[PDB]
Amino acid sequence: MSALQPSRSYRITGYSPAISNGYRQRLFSMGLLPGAALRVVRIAPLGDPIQVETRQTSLALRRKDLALLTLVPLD
Repeated sequence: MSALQPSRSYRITGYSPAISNGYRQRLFSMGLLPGAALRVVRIAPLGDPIQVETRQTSLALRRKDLALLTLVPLD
């Protein structure tokens, strides 16, 4: 698969102010840094995962992990 019905792409402008307890290091370990971007695949209406595309591979995470990041959409 090469993404799945991309509606919008959201960039990671940085980390949230709620980031605590060295979570930046966890995020860095996971490959979450400012400057990157996620192309929407879909989120489940139940609550959340986050299926996205990065370049050649899909990525998924949770709302709580997302809460450590601040995203900025293309538009």
